Amino acid sequence: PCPAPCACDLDGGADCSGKGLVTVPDGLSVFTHSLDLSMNNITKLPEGAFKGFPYLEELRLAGNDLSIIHPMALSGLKELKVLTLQNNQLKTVPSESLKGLVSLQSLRLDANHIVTVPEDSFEGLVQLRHLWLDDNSLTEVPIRPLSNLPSLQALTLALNKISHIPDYAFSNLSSLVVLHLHNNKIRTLGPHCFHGLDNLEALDLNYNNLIDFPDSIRSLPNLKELGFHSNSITIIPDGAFVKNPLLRTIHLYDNPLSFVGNSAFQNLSDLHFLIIRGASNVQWFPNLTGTNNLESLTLTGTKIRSIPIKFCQEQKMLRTLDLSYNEISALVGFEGCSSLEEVYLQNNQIQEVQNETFQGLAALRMLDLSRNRIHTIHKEAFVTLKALTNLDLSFNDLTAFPTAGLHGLNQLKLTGNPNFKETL
Amino acid sequence: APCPAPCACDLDGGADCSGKGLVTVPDGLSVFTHSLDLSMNNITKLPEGAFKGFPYLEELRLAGNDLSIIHPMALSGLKELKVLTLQNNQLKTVPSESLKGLVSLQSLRLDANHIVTVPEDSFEGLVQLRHLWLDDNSLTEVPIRPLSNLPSLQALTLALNKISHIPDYAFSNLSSLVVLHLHNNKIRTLGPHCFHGLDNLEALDLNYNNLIDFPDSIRSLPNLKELGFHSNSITIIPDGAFVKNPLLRTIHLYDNPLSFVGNSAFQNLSDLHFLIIRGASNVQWFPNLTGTNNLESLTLTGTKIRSIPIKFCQEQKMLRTLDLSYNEISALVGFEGCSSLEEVYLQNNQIQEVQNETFQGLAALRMLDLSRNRIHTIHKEAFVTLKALTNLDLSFNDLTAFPTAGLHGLNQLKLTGNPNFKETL
Ligand SMILES: *[C@@H]1O[C@H](CO)[C@@H](O)[C@H](O)[C@H]1NC(C)=O
Ligand SMILES: *[C@@H]1O[C@H](CO)[C@@H](O)[C@H](O)[C@H]1NC(C)=O
Repeated sequence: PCPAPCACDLDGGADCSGKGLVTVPDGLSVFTHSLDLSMNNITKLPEGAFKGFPYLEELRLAGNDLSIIHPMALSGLKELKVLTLQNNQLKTVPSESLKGLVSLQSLRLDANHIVTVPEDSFEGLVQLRHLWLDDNSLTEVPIRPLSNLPSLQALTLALNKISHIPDYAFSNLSSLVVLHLHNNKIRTLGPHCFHGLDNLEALDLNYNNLIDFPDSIRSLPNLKELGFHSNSITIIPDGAFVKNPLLRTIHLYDNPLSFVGNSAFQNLSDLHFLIIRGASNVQWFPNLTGTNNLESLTLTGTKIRSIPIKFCQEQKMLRTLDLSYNEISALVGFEGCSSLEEVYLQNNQIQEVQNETFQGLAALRMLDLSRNRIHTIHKEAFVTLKALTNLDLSFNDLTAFPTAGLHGLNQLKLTGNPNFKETL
Repeated sequence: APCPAPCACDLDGGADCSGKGLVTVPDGLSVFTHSLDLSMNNITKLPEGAFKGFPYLEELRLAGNDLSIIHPMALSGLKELKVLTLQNNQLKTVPSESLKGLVSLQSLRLDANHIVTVPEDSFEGLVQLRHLWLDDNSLTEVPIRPLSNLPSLQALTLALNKISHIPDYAFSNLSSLVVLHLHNNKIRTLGPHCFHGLDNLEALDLNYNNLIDFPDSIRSLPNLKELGFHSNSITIIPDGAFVKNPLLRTIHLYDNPLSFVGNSAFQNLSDLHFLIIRGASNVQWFPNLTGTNNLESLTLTGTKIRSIPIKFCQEQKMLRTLDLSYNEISALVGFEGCSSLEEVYLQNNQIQEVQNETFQGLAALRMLDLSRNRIHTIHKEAFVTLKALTNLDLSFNDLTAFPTAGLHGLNQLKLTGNPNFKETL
């Protein structure tokens, strides 16, 4: 049942993987469930080389030298649910060969040289779920080929050369939950580029060339997760997220944000993770109601001097807080947000700290106060903080080191303080 | 496609009718249904040919109904059906007549039911059958004759039943069987030839049984890879125990009242990577591991063993985790030879000191537990050389002072319960 080079398993899978083979091995069982041809030298495929396998559900050609594929090279697989073509030499989408894989739920064309997509690509695949186009030479989003995929739940166009996303490019994919555009060249988004996708919960625009805020996302009522980081965006309007009330996670960092509406982050009750970094010119804080449910907050690279009392009355969910690398000169009491396990205050201008500031925080393992100006610390401040394995006081102006308990902590960094008494 | 009201139908012909409290098969279900999930409904019984109008039905899930008995003609339609799950029902007996003609069936779940009896014609034609779940039932014997009807079976669970005796040649006709689960039975006796015929068997589970003797029957198992006999009554592991199973990789013996282990018992296994022995109260000596050099995890606990053989770390270069806790060990031979060690558990022994060279050289070693010993002295520089050490447990020993060298980068260093004089001051 199993020809020499391959190996055949319990469930009817046959691994010809990594055999240095130029052609489909002959002698394989016709009851083969799965076939793995990955990592071989197969340069080309002949007519119907898979026709003798009627039951074959999964076909892995990943990582071969395959350049072109005869239109009929797969005919006999109407039961095929998954086809992995990744890491091969394809300069184009094998449109004709994909005619009549009518059962196909997974198509990986990612990591090829693909420049062009023939207009009729993916015409019959009505069952397709996952389409991987990424890591290719794609110059534009293939509107026609994607109009044939009403079942698609997930798509990656990432790591291509795309510069612009036309209006209604995704218009026919209503089942789509996940759209990945990251690491393209995109400079321009049509106002209607995202129209039609009312099920999309996840959008990746990261590592692109964007400049305006992408208000196209107003077409996305189901949006949960949004990345726009590493772009050129200069402005986050108030009204930015108004039409996306379900957002849990926003990644905005690595943009030259010169401006952020104070209220841009208002009224997001599902928002658990908010990351803002390296916004150089942005001078100030968020309004942040009705967002009380925030889990992790990162705000760094700015001018803010301080934080409101309401902050820890209203956020009872907050676990990690990264305020580092700001201009902050002062600190409110943190007792309120009881869920705090991590607080990073380092590289600010803060001068002093009191007792109750860190009072009643049970779960806090990590506190980084390092690289500040702090000239003194009250003796009873850290008495209350357990779980604490890491306290970084290093690189301040302080002349005397507090306790306790600093006893039993795994790390206490006191380095770089001008401690006059110890020098003696 | 015509999906009826309780159901949710997909694009491939699946129909999920589960959890809607149905007492009979829904009408209006497509004739092209490939998969039908009827699980978690209230169906008590089902009539003849209920599935007759599903010519293409591949999978049928009846699990989690009240199902009591079934009309011998209820499954008549289905020659395409490859998977059938009846588990979690009231079946008092294996429905042998209902299963006649299911010629495509690869998976049969009769598990989690009340079955007392398996008729002799049971599974008569299922020559495509792969997985058979008879576990969690009332069976008092292994169904020899039904099982002879299953030349293709790769996996069998008789587990969680009342079987007390396995006669010779019981499994004799399953020559495709790779996996045999007998765990949680009452088995006190195994006929010498009870495993004859299973030459493809890679895994045997005898755990949680009544065995007084080592199971010499495994001599029928040339391809055995994994063997559990844990939680039995075996007091002794004989010489040549595994001499017919040279391919063994994993053996689990723990929770047996072992007083003695043969000198050649664990010898000559070149494929053995995992050996677990725990709670052998009267074993006084480290087993002889001559010829077994490829050990990866070794666990030897609960014994009177007072020392470790000098040859040990000379021979095991693959050893990664070593659990020696809960013995009588009073002195440590050098672990230096065991170069792959990432984890060492010595807690709850008699140990007194650790010297400079005990642990010297183990560059991969993250976890060291020396707690609950007698240790009064640790050479300074003893944990020098351990670049990977993240966990050091020195607690509940006699140390008056502690070494600091090599000890700063640790995520966890536990000193509790030692008598440190300087720090009481
Ligand atoms: C271990 O077994 C070998 C081979 O039987 C033998 O040479 C050696 O003495 C044994 N070690 C003991 C009995 O401690
Ligand atoms: C202990 O062993 C280390 C590593 O081999 C060595 O550098 C050190 O000098 C030894 N110390 C003593 C006192 O033998």
